[PDB]
Amino acid sequence: TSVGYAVGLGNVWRFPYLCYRNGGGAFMFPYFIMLIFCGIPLFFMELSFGQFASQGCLGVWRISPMFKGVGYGMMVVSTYIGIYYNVVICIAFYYFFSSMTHVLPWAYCNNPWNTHDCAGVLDHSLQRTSPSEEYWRLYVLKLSDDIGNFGEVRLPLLGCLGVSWLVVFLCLIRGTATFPYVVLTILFVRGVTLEGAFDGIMYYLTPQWDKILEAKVWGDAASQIFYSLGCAWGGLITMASYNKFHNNCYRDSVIISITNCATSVYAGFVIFSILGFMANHLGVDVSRVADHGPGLAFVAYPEALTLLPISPLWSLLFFFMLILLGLGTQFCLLETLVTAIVDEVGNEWILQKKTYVTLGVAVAGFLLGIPLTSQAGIYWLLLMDNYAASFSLVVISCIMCVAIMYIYGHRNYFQDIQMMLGFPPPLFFQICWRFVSPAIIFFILVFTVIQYQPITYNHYQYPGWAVAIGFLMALSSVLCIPLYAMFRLCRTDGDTLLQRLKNATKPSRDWGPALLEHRTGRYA
Repeated sequence: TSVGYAVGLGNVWRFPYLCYRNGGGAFMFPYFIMLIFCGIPLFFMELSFGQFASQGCLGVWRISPMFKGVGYGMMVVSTYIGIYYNVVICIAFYYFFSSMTHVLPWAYCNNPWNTHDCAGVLDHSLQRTSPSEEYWRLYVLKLSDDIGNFGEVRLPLLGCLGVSWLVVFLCLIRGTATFPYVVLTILFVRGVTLEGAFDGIMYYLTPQWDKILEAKVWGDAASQIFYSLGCAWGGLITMASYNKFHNNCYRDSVIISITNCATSVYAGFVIFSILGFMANHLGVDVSRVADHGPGLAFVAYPEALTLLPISPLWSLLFFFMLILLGLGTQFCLLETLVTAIVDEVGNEWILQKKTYVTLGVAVAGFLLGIPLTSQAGIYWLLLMDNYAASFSLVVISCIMCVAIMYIYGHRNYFQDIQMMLGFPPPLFFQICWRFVSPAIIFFILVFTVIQYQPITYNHYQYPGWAVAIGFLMALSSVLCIPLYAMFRLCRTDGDTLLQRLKNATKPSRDWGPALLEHRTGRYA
């Protein structure tokens, strides 16, 4: 049809380092399996569910009011996600402003912010370092040893974060595509004909059959397959309201998922190409050429731009594109939260004064993002990526999927699609929804708990209190489900622990098509 949009920050910065962190090519096959049997079939459901009634992340839960806690917990995940994008976005603002010189600062192994073991590509001891790494570590952030020393605050980064939180606010209060693909193609053309790039593509292929029997690989695969698509992420169910009741959500689900996966894999090729040259010209293997840190795009992409002629223009376009991409994501991600919180109160004094709540949500993010921009920035930003976005979105999505088709009913939802789409859901979709995906999610979740929780599960050797804080934050996103369930069970008429459950999970009196002339049969 046309461009499938997508191509967010979860396709240029997240996947390239997640794949390297999960051992490289051992992550691709589980990713394909989890996208085929827990991806697309977890997207058509959300599209149909939103197209049912024109609502957002909240309000749609009129099927089982006791389960409305899923919606409230869904925002909590978005809050922990829509706060650490700007820190990454702010770093992009520190590179756009830095690329204002005839020669790029991260392109010469002679600058004062280097060491004696620095290596070069243009024109001792052990563990040779590429000139790009000794810019992200010793000059941008000045990272300390660990969380043990908080350090001072990087003034340039703190200043750039203010603009990151300001431009979004100004653009929000006042009231495109095919560009990433051409830049990615230009970056792909270079760095592959260079000698040594062949080794960097093989490591992106030939998956290791020995390592596929683990838990971390599939755990990350489920998170990535749900994070990029938008399942329980916010900003996906809400826009389903702005869709015609007779729109082919099946075609959109088929096209968007494939396009997003193709873009992510293409970014994988682009990123892993430079790693081969790094390994070749440094003298180490591909698996240990870099570090398993949160920033790999800022370590691999800049060197590719250096090799290209007339590099400053390319850098200016690339980082400008990245900034616009991040702002485009954050715009919707924050606007949906503001709309939900405004509609939640349902009052008048907090209705016409929407500017104040917009300032309040924006000011809160600015203040709470201060400690991320400091001498211990990498570790704190990286802590909120393992125990904040992983193993919570998948759990919430699985619980929602079970609740829709095992309490409301499997015949009802299947019958409804006939009244929306001409042809019934395919027999593949019926089997995958009912048994396959919930069983896979349950098996992964139980296997990550029964086994594989030793000290070696700590891939990063975090201290006990820090991992305790991360575990506490992880629970908060998922622990909202039973609390609201009990809260609503209190209000229900207290007969016995059999009738209260039925009296609190039945559909409400306004569950049906959003508009009239569509409620004529069962939903009339």
